Amino acid sequence: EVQLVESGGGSVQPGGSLKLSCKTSGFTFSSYWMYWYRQAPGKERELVSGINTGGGSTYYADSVKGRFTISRDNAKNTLYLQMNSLKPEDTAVYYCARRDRGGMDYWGKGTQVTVSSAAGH
Ligand code: NA
Repeated sequence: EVQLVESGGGSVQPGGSLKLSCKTSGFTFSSYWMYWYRQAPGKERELVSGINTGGGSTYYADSVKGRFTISRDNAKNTLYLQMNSLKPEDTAVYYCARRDRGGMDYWGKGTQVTVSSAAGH
């Protein structure tokens, strides 16, 4: 079965950094564009970033430009999101997704990121 599994979430200080991983199995990852989405409190789901097969970013949301970097490792079949200069409003469940025209969408279960002044340093 197709598997997408996010990890790397947790609590982090405002201004801090986190790197999320989306480890995949059960399909030819290197053939697909891949995406990060997020679901924040009281808001609609938001597309964060997309990446093409060869590992070039296709898109960043205005809200994350200059702070986040999408990347992939086709040898490990893993997608990443490096997040920097985190803000309270980046608190959300983050999801990786495989989506393509006339194909079936697949989503991970998501990972919680919490940007909090009470986070460990
Ligand atoms: Na896709």
